[PDB]
Amino acid sequence: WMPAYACQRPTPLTHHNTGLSEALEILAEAAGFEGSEGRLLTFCRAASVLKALPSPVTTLSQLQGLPHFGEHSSRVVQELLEHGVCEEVERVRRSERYQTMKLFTQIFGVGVKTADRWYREGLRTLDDLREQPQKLTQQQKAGLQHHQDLSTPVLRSDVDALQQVVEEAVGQALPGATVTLTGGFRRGKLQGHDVDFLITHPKEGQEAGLLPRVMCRLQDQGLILYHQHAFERSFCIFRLPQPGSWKAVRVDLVVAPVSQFPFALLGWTGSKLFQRELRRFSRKEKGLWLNSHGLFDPEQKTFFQAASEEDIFRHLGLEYLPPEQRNA
DNA sequence: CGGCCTACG
DNA sequence: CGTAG
DNA sequence: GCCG
Ligand SMILES: [Cl-]
Ligand SMILES: [Mg+2]
Ligand SMILES: [Mg+2]
Ligand code: NA
Repeated sequence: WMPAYACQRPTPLTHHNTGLSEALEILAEAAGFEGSEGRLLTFCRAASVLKALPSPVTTLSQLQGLPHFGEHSSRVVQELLEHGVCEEVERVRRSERYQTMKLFTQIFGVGVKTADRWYREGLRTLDDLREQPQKLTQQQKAGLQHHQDLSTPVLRSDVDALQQVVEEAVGQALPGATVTLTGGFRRGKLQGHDVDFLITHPKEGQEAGLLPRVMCRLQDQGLILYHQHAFERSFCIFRLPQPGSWKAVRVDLVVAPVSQFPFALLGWTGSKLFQRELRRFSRKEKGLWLNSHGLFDPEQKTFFQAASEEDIFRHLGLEYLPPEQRNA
């Protein structure tokens, strides 16, 4: 009834089990903060199963046979159905460890390992970190200075204005190059944490060397508040206009050759869980190795040419899912 | 039990 | 180590 | 934590 991998079923952005999925995702996040990637995956997969259901779970019976629901995830759901809250989830939510790890890992330039080290050192607040800038990389300093703006969501209206400025710089860098909106906005989100763009050119090879030329032009326009600088991915903080002022926004820029564009579009459109599940499916069920550059057959030692995302789904034996149904 | 996505900066 | 989805 |  429900297939085991998230890439085998449609997952819409909005659904019928929001509260249940959110609670399981708290436990997934907390498992990640402890370095338990396997538990994180299970709770994420269980949450995503609920997103894919056609109606609300109202009774524990309805979990029977669903993939990724065993004793622990079922107990979480049971407690939410019976009491409206799950004690384990609420204990996580209130915990100093969870709240601090969440706050620190939200900083651009800080991952779980850094956050955990700071936690063990006794640090708890952003102002704790600011008082010890000797412990911070340039990237982390930028992430801390811009943290407040970066915590506020970007609107789709903002996205279109940003895309036109990126297109202007891209067109000067390489006439004929194109800019495609990817990430969560391509999946239909009305808001987001950042904006992701994929850049290519219809003539194979012309995109070589492009990203430095684009970044130099955006920096000369005064739009770049932070970037790391041959390269093909740039993780930036941009200046976005606002009434009478502006705000900082995270923008990711990625270049791919047109031969790789379908794979890069698929990868950068996400969701994160969808892509991990798709790569897992490819390797474990089909014996093929997937990344954002291509799809490799390791027995014939050949790469699959794709001209579209549709081609990639076909080559994996999966029903096509439009981006709006990849919200695993 | 092993496995859990797979890259680039 | 960070980043990405 | 769950699947195979
Ligand atoms: Cl684990
Ligand atoms: Mg994004
Ligand atoms: Mg991004
Ligand atoms: Na971070």
